[PDB]
Amino acid sequence: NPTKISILGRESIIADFGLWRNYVAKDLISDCSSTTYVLVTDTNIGSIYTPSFEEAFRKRAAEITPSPRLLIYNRPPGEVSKSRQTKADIEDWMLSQNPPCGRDTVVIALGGGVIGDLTGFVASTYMRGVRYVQVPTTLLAMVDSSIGGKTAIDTPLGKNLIGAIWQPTKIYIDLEFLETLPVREFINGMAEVIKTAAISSEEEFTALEENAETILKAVRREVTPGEHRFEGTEEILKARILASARHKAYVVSAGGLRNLLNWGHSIGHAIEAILTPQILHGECVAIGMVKEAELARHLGILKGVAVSRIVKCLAAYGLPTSLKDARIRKLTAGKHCSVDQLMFNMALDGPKKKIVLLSAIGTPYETRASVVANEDIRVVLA
Amino acid sequence: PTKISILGRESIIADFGLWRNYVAKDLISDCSSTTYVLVTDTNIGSIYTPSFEEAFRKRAAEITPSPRLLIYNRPPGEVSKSRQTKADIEDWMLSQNPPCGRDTVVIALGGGVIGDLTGFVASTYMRGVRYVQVPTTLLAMVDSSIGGKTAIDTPLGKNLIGAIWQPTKIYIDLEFLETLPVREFINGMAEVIKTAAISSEEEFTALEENAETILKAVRREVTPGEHRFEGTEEILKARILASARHKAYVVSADEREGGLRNLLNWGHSIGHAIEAILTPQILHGECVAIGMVKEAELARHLGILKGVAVSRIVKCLAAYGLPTSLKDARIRKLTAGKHCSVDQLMFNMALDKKKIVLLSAIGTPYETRASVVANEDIRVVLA
Ligand SMILES: [Cl-]
Ligand SMILES: [Zn+2]
Ligand SMILES: [Zn+2]
Repeated sequence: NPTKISILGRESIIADFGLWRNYVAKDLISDCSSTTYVLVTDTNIGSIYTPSFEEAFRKRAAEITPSPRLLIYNRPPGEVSKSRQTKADIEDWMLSQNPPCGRDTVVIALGGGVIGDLTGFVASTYMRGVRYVQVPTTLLAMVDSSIGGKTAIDTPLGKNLIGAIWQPTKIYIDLEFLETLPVREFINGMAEVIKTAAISSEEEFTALEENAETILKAVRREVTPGEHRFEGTEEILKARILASARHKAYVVSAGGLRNLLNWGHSIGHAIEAILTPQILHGECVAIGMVKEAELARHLGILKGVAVSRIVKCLAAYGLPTSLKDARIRKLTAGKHCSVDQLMFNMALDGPKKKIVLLSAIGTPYETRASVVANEDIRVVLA
Repeated sequence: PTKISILGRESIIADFGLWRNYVAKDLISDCSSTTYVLVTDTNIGSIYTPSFEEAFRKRAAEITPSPRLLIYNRPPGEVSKSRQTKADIEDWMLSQNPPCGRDTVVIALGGGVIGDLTGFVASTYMRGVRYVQVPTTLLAMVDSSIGGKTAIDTPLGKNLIGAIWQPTKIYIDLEFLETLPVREFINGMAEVIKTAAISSEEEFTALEENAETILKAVRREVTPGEHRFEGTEEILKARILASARHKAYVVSADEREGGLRNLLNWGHSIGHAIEAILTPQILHGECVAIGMVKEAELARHLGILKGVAVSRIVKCLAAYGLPTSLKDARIRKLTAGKHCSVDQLMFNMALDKKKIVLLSAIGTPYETRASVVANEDIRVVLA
């Protein structure tokens, strides 16, 4: 039942409900032998999950002589802790324990994008490289963030500017984290999930359209204490989620496909650079996919009915589909993205623009990002 | 130009005058880019940077769009080898207009300090950018620049944060030696001799022979315009590239064969223990010289190495101006006495039984890996 997915050779992705409680601690010891296991997380995420883990650790760690140790570090929440100085606070922290954390260390990244990127990057340079595993707590991190080996930190001049490609030895996808993942954060992650489906399998996109109501009903429902948020749809949820992560993994193992993973992001990033941090990545990318789908329709590449499904499906999962979206409006206080600013932020990444184009749901136009004229792009921005 | 392959491809280019007539041009043709970032310390840069800027536009003007050259001069000393300096160089590259992209090609002009810092900056700049090695010191020509090891120092220790990032190119301009402070040269010869003594009794003999000559050149005062090493250019070239060539071969010998890479620590087991105590008054090569001597005595002590061999190690090291005992007057003075107790030494080593690289004969290692040796036996050579 512990669904395993491979990436770049061996299977590092292990997805199932309850891994954090009954499988992680044990697996680390048996597959990631070491004397030191360093866990990184933010105070909030750690005050909730770290406790049950410390216990699951000694349990399975005591059957060994000498017994390995567990050192824990709680960084402040927010994308604040994703900086040159926190990376340093951690490094110096590990280097200070007695005995100092050596090269056998195994770093645990318990958290979302912020925790994953920072933690992943720390291990990549700690004594020129040490093993580490990923335990994404957020949906977005589960299907996109954790997978790929991309790690980095942010600077006053921009996001993810300093970092390295360091693959995680393991990627534990505990779908039980979703049971308590703030609603908004869930809807947020579903943007990439839908993104993946729409660029690879019209049948998977269809299953998303079908399960939308159900999944979203569970996500929003008032869960009675002692009951599992996703009772009855465990398999549905599992399927729809792992399907996205599985595709991400397949692209990583393979610049054609990878480029297709930026569908909606061309315009999405332009939107996000303006609306962040009030509006989240997934939310922007949702609007981004919509616009980029309209462009394909504009070039006569994509058919309208397809554009409708993208929009309907995205909305069915609580995602916004236009900058006119009220929620957005209220959250940004009237922050307005102009066609000029949008076009400016897109070229911030020349005379043309490389936009991922779809000819049909689940079927890309080219096996790469297409080249589209600016004037044609300035038509789908408003 | 002579060329040595390291890890499949061949990135080591060694010859006299590369910095002036070959580097700038080669970068453009083999490392196509719009941005070329040069890193060095003020001193090294005030001397060689100038002639390069010129060599650059020259060969850069023949390409359109002609690539740019951004220069960064970090303060000398192993001081600039820190988290902070790495950050600055990064923000400085992120603050250029246009900012330095992923096509950037970083130039590391300097020695160990410049090489390690620069190499490590490129490894992480936007998750990785290309770079080249222009080792200014002998130590950095035959050992530092080759291997892909990059890092910085922290208040808790040396090279603790870093990454393995291979340089796209390694330009060995043997003309840098013409002006490399004497002490620094003798210093680098420690690794050169180290390499020979652990791989080719034949090569080790050449070092012994050219010893006087080479050392005579290094010390002679060169009349303006003349080449410090006139008449021995080929001799010098052979002896030096021979070491770098071996370093390259060890780097290339892939797989879990950390046996050969282990032999590259001959003299360093005890050498590092000495250095942790005498630095920064005494240099790495100097300590490793005493270290090889000690580690050679140990092999003799275990009956592994023959005396005549040990004597040669000592004679050869000395023939090249290197110290052979902590009693060596020059050491003694620079460290103002400062004693290295057999205790601190065994502690500094533990700080890393004990595994030492043992030789059974000059140019012939005992095991194809570092051997395991009892502490009491190691302490008897530190007495
Ligand atoms: Cl860093
Ligand atoms: Zn994304
Ligand atoms: Zn050395």
